[PDB]
Amino acid sequence: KTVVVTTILESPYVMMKKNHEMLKGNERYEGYCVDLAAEIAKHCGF
Repeated sequence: KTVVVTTILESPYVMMKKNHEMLKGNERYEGYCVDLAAEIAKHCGF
């Protein structure tokens, strides 16, 4: 089950990347929580 991570658009936690229109998936977003997500997912394995 590719986990569903919900988050809110609030700088600088989760923001729309510069060229977000030319990107898709998780690459569209950037911020504190965006990085925190990858870290949590790495230690929890998912």
